[PDB]
Amino acid sequence: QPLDCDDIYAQGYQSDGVYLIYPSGPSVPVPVFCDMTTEGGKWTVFQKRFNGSVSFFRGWNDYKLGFGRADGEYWLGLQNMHLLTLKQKYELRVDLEDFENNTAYAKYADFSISPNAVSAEEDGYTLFVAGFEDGGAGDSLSYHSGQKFSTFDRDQDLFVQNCAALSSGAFWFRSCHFANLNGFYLGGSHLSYANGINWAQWKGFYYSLKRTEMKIRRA
Amino acid sequence: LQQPLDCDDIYAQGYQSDGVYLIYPSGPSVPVPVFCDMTTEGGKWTVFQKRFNGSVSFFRGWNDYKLGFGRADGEYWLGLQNMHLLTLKQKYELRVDLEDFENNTAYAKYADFSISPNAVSAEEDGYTLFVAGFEDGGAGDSLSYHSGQKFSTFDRDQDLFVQNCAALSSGAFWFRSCHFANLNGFYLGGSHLSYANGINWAQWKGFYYSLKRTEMKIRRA
Amino acid sequence: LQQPLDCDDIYAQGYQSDGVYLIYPSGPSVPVPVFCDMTTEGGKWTVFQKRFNGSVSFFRGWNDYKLGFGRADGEYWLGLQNMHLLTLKQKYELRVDLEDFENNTAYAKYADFSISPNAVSAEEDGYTLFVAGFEDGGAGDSLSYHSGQKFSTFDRDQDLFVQNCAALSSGAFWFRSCHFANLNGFYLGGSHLSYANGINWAQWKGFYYSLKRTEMKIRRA
Amino acid sequence: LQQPLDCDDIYAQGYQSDGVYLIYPSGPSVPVPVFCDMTTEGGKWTVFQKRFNGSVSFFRGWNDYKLGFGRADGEYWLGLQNMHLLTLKQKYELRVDLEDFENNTAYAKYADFSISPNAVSAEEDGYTLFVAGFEDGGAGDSLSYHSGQKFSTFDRDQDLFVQNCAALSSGAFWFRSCHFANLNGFYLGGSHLSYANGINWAQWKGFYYSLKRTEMKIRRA
Amino acid sequence: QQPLDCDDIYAQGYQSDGVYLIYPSGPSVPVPVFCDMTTEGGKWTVFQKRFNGSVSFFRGWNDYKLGFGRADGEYWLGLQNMHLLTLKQKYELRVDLEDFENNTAYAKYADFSISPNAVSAEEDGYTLFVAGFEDGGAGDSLSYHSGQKFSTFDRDQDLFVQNCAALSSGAFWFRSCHFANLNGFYLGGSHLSYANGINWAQWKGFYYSLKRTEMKIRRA
Amino acid sequence: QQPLDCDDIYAQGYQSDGVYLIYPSGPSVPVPVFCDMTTEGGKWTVFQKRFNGSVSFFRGWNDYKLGFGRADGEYWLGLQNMHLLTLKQKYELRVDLEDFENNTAYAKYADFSISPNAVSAEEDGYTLFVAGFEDGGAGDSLSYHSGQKFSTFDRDQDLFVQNCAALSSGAFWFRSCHFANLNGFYLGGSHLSYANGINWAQWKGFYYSLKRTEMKIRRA
Amino acid sequence: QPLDCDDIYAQGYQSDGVYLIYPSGPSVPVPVFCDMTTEGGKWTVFQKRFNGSVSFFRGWNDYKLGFGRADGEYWLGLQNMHLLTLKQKYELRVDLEDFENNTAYAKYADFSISPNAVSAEEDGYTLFVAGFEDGGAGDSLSYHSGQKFSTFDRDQDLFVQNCAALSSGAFWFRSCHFANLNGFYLGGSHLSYANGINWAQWKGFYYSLKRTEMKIRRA
Amino acid sequence: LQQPLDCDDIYAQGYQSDGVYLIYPSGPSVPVPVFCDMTTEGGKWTVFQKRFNGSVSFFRGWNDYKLGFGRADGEYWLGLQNMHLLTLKQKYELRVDLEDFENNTAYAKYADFSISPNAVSAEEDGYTLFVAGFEDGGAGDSLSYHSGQKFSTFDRDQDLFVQNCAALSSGAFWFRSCHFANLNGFYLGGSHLSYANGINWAQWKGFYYSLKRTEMKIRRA
Ligand SMILES: [Ca+2]
Ligand SMILES: [Ca+2]
Ligand SMILES: [Ca+2]
Ligand SMILES: [Ca+2]
Ligand SMILES: [Ca+2]
Ligand SMILES: [Ca+2]
Ligand SMILES: [Ca+2]
Ligand SMILES: [Ca+2]
Repeated sequence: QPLDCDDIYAQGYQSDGVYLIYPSGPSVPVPVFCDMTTEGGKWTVFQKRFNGSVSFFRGWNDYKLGFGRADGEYWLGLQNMHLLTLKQKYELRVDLEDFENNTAYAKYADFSISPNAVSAEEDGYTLFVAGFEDGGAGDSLSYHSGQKFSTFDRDQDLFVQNCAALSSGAFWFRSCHFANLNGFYLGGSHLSYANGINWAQWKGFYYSLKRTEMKIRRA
Repeated sequence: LQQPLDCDDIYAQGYQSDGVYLIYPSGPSVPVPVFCDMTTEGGKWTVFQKRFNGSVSFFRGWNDYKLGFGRADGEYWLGLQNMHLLTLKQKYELRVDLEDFENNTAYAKYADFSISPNAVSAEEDGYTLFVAGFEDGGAGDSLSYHSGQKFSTFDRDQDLFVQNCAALSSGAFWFRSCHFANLNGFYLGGSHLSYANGINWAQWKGFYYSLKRTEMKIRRA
Repeated sequence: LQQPLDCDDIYAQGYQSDGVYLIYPSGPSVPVPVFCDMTTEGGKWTVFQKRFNGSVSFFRGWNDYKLGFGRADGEYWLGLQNMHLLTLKQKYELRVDLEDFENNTAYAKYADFSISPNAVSAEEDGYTLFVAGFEDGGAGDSLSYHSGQKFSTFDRDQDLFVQNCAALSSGAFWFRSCHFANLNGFYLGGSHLSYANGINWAQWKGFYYSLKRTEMKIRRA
Repeated sequence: LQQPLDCDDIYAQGYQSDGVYLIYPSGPSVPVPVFCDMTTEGGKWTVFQKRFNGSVSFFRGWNDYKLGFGRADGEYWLGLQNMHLLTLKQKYELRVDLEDFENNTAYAKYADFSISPNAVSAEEDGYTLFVAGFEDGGAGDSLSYHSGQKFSTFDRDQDLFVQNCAALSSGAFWFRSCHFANLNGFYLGGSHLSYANGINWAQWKGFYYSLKRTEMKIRRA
Repeated sequence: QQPLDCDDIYAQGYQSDGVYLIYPSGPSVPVPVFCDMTTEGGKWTVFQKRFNGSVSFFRGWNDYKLGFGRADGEYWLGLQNMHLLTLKQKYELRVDLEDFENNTAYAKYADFSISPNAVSAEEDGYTLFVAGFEDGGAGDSLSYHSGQKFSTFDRDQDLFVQNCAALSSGAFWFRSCHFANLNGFYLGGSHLSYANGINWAQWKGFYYSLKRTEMKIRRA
Repeated sequence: QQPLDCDDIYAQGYQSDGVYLIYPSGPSVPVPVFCDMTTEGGKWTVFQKRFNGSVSFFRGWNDYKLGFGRADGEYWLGLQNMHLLTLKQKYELRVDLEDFENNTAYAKYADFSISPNAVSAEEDGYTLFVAGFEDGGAGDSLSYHSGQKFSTFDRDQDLFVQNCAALSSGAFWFRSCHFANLNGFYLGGSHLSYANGINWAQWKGFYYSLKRTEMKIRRA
Repeated sequence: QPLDCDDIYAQGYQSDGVYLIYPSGPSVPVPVFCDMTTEGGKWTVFQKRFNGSVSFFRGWNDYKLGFGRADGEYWLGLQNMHLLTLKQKYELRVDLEDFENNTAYAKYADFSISPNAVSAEEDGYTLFVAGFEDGGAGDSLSYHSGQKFSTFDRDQDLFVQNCAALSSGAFWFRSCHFANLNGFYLGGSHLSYANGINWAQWKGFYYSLKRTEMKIRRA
Repeated sequence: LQQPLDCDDIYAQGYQSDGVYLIYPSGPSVPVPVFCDMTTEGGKWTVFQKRFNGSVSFFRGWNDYKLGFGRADGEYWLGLQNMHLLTLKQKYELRVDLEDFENNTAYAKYADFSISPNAVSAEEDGYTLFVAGFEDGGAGDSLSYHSGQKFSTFDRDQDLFVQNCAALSSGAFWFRSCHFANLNGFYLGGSHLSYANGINWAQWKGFYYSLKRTEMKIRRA
């Protein structure tokens, strides 16, 4: 059984598409989309957005189990992500695109959800990212490292207010985000503050991207 | 030793200044505070919905919308159960008052208004919304599209849509295929390029405009 | 002042037109609307069961039958809990009124009627049905067979039968080995080739005929 | 030490007699028994639905229909979760075989069949039914009307109708405004005067005819 | 005007012992009970009756909170109801027992309360309190139980490593284990198993299951 | 490599009867059981043991599903586990009994299964199936029970208007009522009560409670 | 029915002790101890401590429904408190005593739990206190006004950490308390910081009182 | 392939630096990280308990203590279920390591250690603690008093005391009448005037002294 998608590369499949991996165990699979093309491939994608159809302003439960279609926009589920990061060391890549036909990305050498936590729930699925290699976009996620995942159901952020509610999304919020890749799909520039799909360092807080996907690969 | 269950009684009690007041919709055991608009169109308005600051988030669950949530001073939602108790024992009239970011006001009135009327159990009937004859104010008629629909949240999908229209609209309402009025949407503060997710009154400012103030008022028959 | 808990109270309040009314069986906290037959045999009837249109499906679960379900206007079931509160604090008389598809009317009266009488908890006792002295109307005596039997649903099989008599009969009732009266059966609208699964009153039109209209009425002593 | 997860594997194992067999859709830890129709049209059919006696009641809850219920020997339902595990990891073909009380047989085939395909969580997506190209057998095409609809029960109403079409129909199905096929309805054994609540295939025997036998079969692509 | 206990019913003007409605919660909902208006001046509210052995008292923590049975025959009034009475008035206890040899016995306790002066009965586990004991035919078993939370196979509150409620086939305010198991299995006479029947230790020991049993309550 | 039953343990190379770990669900979680590697060639998995009388078997439906007790002494393996074994292999039944007069007896049944060919054991109530019976000392009581769901005072599945599980002081696949109640109350010898102890009707009748009892399972 | 204890004064009872009042309604009472002696009496007590036996490091549910014995130490319950303050205007008095045979107190004219809130739960049962009349002790509660009630179950405080956990108690915490009348009963001076029954303005953060009770009376 | 279920296996795998490691007590499906003391007395210690900073609160519920809670790096509790999985399949030795605020160290060793040994279900048996032969280190023998006692929390009281000793002690432990060792008490940081509520080892520093560091280690037989 392949638990990640780098295993699937070894299985003998290299066309990027929907695939079944067994992160828990052989009992139940979960379908994911894999980017076998970008930078040698072997990417497991836990986050996809482009159409704007699927709303990512969901509750803590949907974000734990995952939600959406492996074909189009989806969120793999925080629990699944924890099972992968728990048993193997992983690398992060996020790939972004605006409405001006420009692409950008940012890479982080290490990436883990609640690393070395006896229970991910108790630890709030903390996000950890280490060494950052710069692509097109800047470094927004390093600001978020060490923060529990927050939703309008469960406020874990360091802000007196509910930053997840104010930002129209879910993320590992601090005082408030520099990256809200689950914000509301406002499709271009917006006059509201830091509530759309925003990567602060690339296009600021008042610009909502067109496409967004966060990729994961073995060490 | 006599209790006012609605706010039109408070008018009869002898109080006409609009403000916070205690009314007993359940019974003399426990009251619930509300804000009353004793000024607009003769007064006697019981308000079950207020929004203006945008601070309070209305993307809440089915339980919060059943029991009610917020501050009677500022933004709040009275609670679906309370609303059902009032409309169950008296016939009521609806008025909604709206305001945009261009210093313009509008409204719409509905002669009859009830939540799940003559329903032996509101839960089983899903707290259906009923509105009848519509008298035009500044805004158009959006709510008549919603009459007969159960109240839906991201917890409980009652809408007629394959998707969860409450989830797509970032709010709670008596949804059909999807709303013409989402007065519990996200407070996006002005125009927005996203589709039908803010505090939107379709017939007045369309689906791509988020209002500034919003309040839904109720008075005896 | 005291609240009217039954509909004979409402007669004393000064209302004699049969229609939807609010009575407070639990307490002043929450009412439940019911339809009252102020016309039949002097009136003052509280109706805990209505069927005629066939629209509402009565093949529901134990929870819907405990809390009640339907519209006080048309077809509905008041809910066993409410029924227990009435019979617990007052002595009541039963009348069931029936009509077939041949423009014929019939009825049956039972002097005493109670749900789980002298039971410290109605749930534990399964809301046992008790009916006493029977005065003959158009129909025969089918309910006397059912007295002493817990209320059974496809959720909760309480009947004395090895099978699920509630499931085989497409309804809910105080079943024994199996019913002679299934006034919550499936609305099969006339004659049917299936056995004892429609709205059936055995002694009047047998097990292979489903009535058109049905309502079970309750009045003070 | 090698496990057959579907029943086309069992054909490859070296077994071709139609009967009860163990397959491992989840994994080698726990199997789930199913009946396989290795005779019809080349065989290799995995059956997730059987009805004929009418004894087993299919008016069950969302939980019973998620985990599955019944006997692989006689009437049963394999379970929505299991069905989702198979369709998730392989592409499958659908065949439903029907029989009336007049000694007639019919069927309908669909090239593609999947429950909530490519869904990261079946619960969130409501276990939608998808069927593609339809090859006609004896019966017409009722299921294409149902494609894209979440599975609904009287516990969980997902249909596009204001009412609870699962409750009105006395069964569970991927309901829309309401079904053209209710293969989990009440086994009324022949014709019925009530509307669209029995085991009905609309295009073959209409809404007022309840089949005698029913079974839904699945094979690899 | 509503009678909340059965000594009120004496004042209402009813003295024939039978099933009656009292309002311990409030005028909203009554709960029926059987009252023994005959024994020792009357005014007894009965929260426990057993005689046929038909009703099984091996029930869960929830049934014992809300109560179960028929006020006519065997029943249990319910721990919540009992706490409502003992919370608002001071009460006296009497238990009346009978064996299979046509003998009667009893025991009286001056004070009786369930979790007295407790802001929430659930949190305190509905502790039993009994004070000064006046001897009748039977001995004093309940004084051993005073201060103990009510235990069932659902909720083990006893002081024993094992589940004394499970071993005793009943429910009671168990300590290390009972001297009185008035909710045990109705084994109807002698039994070779240990301390699992309707047993009053001080009257007929641990290997004797009574025939009839009822626990009565009256105002102070 | 993991042994799911105890005939696997026989092949592992262990033949001394005692507590062993087997993995009926899967390699994730084991459950310990006692194996009778002595009787009739051995390889017996024991899902039921009684002798001391200490452990009470008048338990709820949840305890009987998940199992309860110590694999050393008296215990019940748990119906869920029992269902996983019978689901994936065909099994043979043997029950071994002993009274208080130093006499032994037994009964064997060729086929034995819990909820066979059931897509979910819960829905089917964990029905008992037993086929061909080879006579030992005791008679055939279980054939009366074949096809009956498992019943407890929590869940009455029996064919009786009353609650046969409650009247019998135990849990079993009851019909109108049992001829074998091997989970009854440990009444330790003769008893004047009717059919509420550990009783095998065909060997020592309804008024005699055995001393030792254990129900064994082996591969086909 | 008397819903408060000033009604009980009118009922005709003036000896301070355990009494039943009906704050919800005639359906269910809740016992309280009333101080009919202090400053004319008519005090309803929602808080008592002296023996130290009852532990006040409890959960949010125990503090909503209440816990303890009306005889000795107890907590009336936040919900009950809300029913009183919702329908009548009330005055606050807290009475304190150290281990040196000294007494002190502080009075606040207005006192309310979640005033004008359609649901107390949603508002977290905010504490409001207005004009303060000085007794022996200083003014610690004015710092707490406007803060939701917090427990180790539910962190509502404005502090990044869980101030309820650090203080060994439950209170309407801000950055952290000046008054922790539900702290751990450390019985005198303690070297730990602000975790005992502490009234900051009277005996500082390193002194745990001996007796404590918070009293309420009609307007 | 080849998975280490304990940390003595990790010694054989070839890792001897004390730190966080993955071991598979359930199975190869899901690991759980633990910290191992490969240094003390030859190493191979699996640590199910660590405390030193005082930051993590151990006044948690029965569910958190069943599933485990904390960070394997710093303070944590491995979880009662995992502990039962280890002790169920192998025989283990116990060592507890203690340190005060006076730069002194102590410990106590127990030859046998088990959670609910030979229990068909840990829940039913309440996860009883068993410890046998005791070898004296710096500290005395407090745990022998606790052997045979179920694990108790303020959620679930299993102790032999009329009160809730877990609640009075501000921690969780296998309580009897009350503890001689409360290694999950509140981190009061030194001496305290309250009775038996801090991280206390009675026989070493009594009931009025709260330790600075605490960790309970486990090794194969
Ligand atoms: Ca926050
Ligand atoms: Ca929908
Ligand atoms: Ca039955
Ligand atoms: Ca619907
Ligand atoms: Ca115990
Ligand atoms: Ca039965
Ligand atoms: Ca905080
Ligand atoms: Ca205790």
